[PDB]
Amino acid sequence: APPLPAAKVHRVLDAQLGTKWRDRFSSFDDKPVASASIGQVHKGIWSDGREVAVKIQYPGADEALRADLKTIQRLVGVFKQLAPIQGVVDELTERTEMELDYRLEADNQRAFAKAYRNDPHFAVPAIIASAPKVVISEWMEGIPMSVIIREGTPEQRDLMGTRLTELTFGAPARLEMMHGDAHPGNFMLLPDGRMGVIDFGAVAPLPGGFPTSLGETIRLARDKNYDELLPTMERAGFLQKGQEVSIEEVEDMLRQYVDPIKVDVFHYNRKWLQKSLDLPANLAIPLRVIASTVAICCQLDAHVPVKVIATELVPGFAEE
Repeated sequence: APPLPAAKVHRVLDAQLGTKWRDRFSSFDDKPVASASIGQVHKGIWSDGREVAVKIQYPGADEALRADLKTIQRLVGVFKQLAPIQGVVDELTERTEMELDYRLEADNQRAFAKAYRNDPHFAVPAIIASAPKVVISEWMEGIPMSVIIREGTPEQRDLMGTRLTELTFGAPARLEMMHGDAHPGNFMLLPDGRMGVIDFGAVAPLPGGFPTSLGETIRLARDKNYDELLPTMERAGFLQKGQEVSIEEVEDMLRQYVDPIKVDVFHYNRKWLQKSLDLPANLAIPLRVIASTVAICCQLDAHVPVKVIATELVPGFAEE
């Protein structure tokens, strides 16, 4: 059965937070608001009156999944033999092992919470208590990004896209991290106009922030300055030296990043959307997160001033 019994919930809270956990609450609702992913979320009222979310993991989930990962690795071994993409295996081992210890995502969320405290554009729920199998955070509600994808005014969609773009370009500058690969479930629209970010399970660390070579590359690509574009690309890791590349192939490569900054306000959309081999990680991560944000923006059909935000936040993009 999907919902875990109250006794087991109390057992988890006892094992993780102690037998006196109830003293930290003004109230605690023993029936789960959500209950799917090897565990469930409860709503409660903390001692100071703040509404709180309490994520609690199923007791047997840990070892079960730990065995299952080894299992899937082999089975695909057999598959590798049978028909020569296992990156999927790496990828979901990586995403799954995050859930074995909530403290990881909790720490990422802490980082973003301090970095974006009292920010006029972003809202991050504060981590109140953290344990391997239990994590308590501030309850935060607003219009989910999925809802805004399906319905809602163009103004709202443009706002969400703008917020996500600002998050993508601005995160590595504020703290040496990126929010990572996201889906619209991670975001919501608060009444005051801020974007709420409530999932940090795929946060990517990025020491030093964006390499200036990115902004340089996109800028020079827009300016058609090939003679200075190519060396900056070879320096960025975009290209290898001694590589026969056609100029189109370059354009083909960079249009995904250059087209939105050709104009003052670019209209992200699905239709436009339709159209790493020894890379350095400090280049590979930005491209992937940016791709994520672009996909979401196209889902939002958002009109985003990417040129201004880049110019302000992306190193090396501003005119020299």
